[PDB]
Amino acid sequence: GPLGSGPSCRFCKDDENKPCRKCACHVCGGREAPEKQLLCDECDMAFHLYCLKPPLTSVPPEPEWYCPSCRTDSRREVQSAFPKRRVRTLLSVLKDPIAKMRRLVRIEQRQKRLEGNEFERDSEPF
Ligand SMILES: [Zn+2]
Ligand SMILES: [Zn+2]
Ligand SMILES: [Zn+2]
Repeated sequence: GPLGSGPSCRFCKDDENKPCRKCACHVCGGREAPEKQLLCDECDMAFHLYCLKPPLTSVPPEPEWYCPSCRTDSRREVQSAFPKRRVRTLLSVLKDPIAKMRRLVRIEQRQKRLEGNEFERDSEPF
């Protein structure tokens, strides 16, 4: 059967007016509540509080959060005992048109340049 076409994003290229796994929820590939999704700290990808995890329905109080694969893949060894900040969320990013476009262009370029690195990987783009 035929494939979809339209104005294309640069990490999923499906449609800029539609939700994706990297534009919206990485776990359902959609958007419904843009005020109940978490962001990784390595990928900055969205994750519904009710798609990403079965137990809790609310965002943690801690200083950093990465996707459940990244958090299992030894990126940090332990939970934090000091509240330096709270984790990143769409209720913060998606609730601002600049934080939206910054996470969608600025972050997408951060990872997409690393996927085809022109120099050593410690290039400090952020
Ligand atoms: Zn996309
Ligand atoms: Zn979802
Ligand atoms: Zn991640």
